[PDB]
Amino acid sequence: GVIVELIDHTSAIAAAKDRADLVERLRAAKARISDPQIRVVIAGQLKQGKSQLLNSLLNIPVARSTVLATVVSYGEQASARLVVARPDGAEPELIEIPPSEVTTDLRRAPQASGRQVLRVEVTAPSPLLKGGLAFVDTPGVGGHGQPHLSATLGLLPDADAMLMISDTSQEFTEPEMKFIRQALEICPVAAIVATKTDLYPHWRQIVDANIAHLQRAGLNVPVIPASSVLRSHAISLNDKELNEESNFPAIVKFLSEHVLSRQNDRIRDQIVDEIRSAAEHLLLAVESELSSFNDPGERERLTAELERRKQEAQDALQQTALWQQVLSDGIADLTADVDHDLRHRFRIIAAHTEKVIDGCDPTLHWAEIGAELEDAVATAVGDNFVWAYQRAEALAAEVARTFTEAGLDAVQMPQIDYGGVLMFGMLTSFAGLGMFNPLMENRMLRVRNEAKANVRKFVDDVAFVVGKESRDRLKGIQRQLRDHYREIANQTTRSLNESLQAAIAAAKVEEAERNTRVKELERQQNILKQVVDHAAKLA
Repeated sequence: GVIVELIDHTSAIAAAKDRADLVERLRAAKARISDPQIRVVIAGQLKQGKSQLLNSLLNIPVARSTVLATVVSYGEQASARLVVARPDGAEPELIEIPPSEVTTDLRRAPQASGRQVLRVEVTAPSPLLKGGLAFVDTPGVGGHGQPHLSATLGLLPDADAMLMISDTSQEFTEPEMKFIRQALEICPVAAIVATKTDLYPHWRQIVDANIAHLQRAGLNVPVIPASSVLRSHAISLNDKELNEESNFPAIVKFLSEHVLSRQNDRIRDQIVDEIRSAAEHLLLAVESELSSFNDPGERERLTAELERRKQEAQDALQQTALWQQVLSDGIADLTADVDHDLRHRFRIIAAHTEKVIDGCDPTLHWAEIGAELEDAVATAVGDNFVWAYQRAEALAAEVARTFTEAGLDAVQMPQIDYGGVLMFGMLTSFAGLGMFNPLMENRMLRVRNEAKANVRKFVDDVAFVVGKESRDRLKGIQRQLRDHYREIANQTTRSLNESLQAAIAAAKVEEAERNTRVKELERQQNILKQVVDHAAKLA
């Protein structure tokens, strides 16, 4: 549309002036708006009907039972790739894979060569996904041998929305409620889908009750009833009649009005700012040369200024640069603080459990004791992760201000006279739910004491496991932010060095060909300004 033409124009200008850095930047911006990747996470516990919901939604059997996070996005032809982790927070690796593989256990897909597979990304030719919606199927959780529901939080920082699937067999359990509040801390745009309305006749009150609950508990989430079963019948008989009846259109409007529409506005704004910034980088050299022509007596101040801003832009690429110091020290600090937070939470949990143990015959309540512990530990991991996420955002925010405070992105004339692979995946704590089940005054003492001891290592082992991922995660964040600002510093360094020589080369021209040169600089200047002002307000 207008933006494409705008991008098109600007890019053309950047290429004739040999600004290869701006063209690629504009190439990335253009790529962002056609493949927006608007990720919507489909969450919820075991047996609630999530996968059937996704299949009924997209009309395609790509979804499945699943053991690995699966991202479904638009592609004319079916295709699939594995997102494979690299050590020490390095950028994950994409590995194409034949579609026949998605059906079974890529957790240890041979192509992965023993590395941890974070997720699978597959394509599907569903008219629903063309606009840029991408659905993240989550593995089975809440069951024996499965992750806790809070493990789903690891998918949300990179998500734009969440659909919380909760079936209508009974009202919300406490774990569902704690998870919803935690999820909203990271991903505010969310909705509850009350599934299986077709199977349970009293489904109605439960939705209202749950709805009550949220308001009473302060959780702002809309509830959308639905039946995947009716939808499936609907495809078959070509009956719209059933579709209003399935209430699936209600799911789409929320996806349209609260997810797709909200995010599209946000994508256009960042791309217009990208166009404006690129144009202004080009304008700097144009107006610097103009000043050198039209105002010869200020060449000293013009060049002295430009030289200063260039060095500062170059020093910003230094190990010692304040923004990089703040970043490096902040990540190191946050890493230690996050581990400290977790172990504080776990210690509180372990202490409670040990008291519980000394209060009964652990051998007569071991299943319930184990269950409470696994839930408490997994929830603490969730609370720790949310806290860590909030602190990382605050740190990232501080580094941006620090960068900005140095004028390392400023390209106005002096007045005189992440496109890489994301690292999001499931959280990890314990091997699985229901899997911690380890081996008169004397019997009781021996038994009670051993359980606790078993409990404290279990708690310690998880802290160990969680801490490594926390560490590599922060390293990944450090890498992404560093790459971002070194790129900007290089562009700014570049734009300032062109402006400097352009001002020098203009002072060597003679009277005969200055006026000819200026006129074309004003034509050029006017064009960028038209572009800048012209696209600045399509905000």
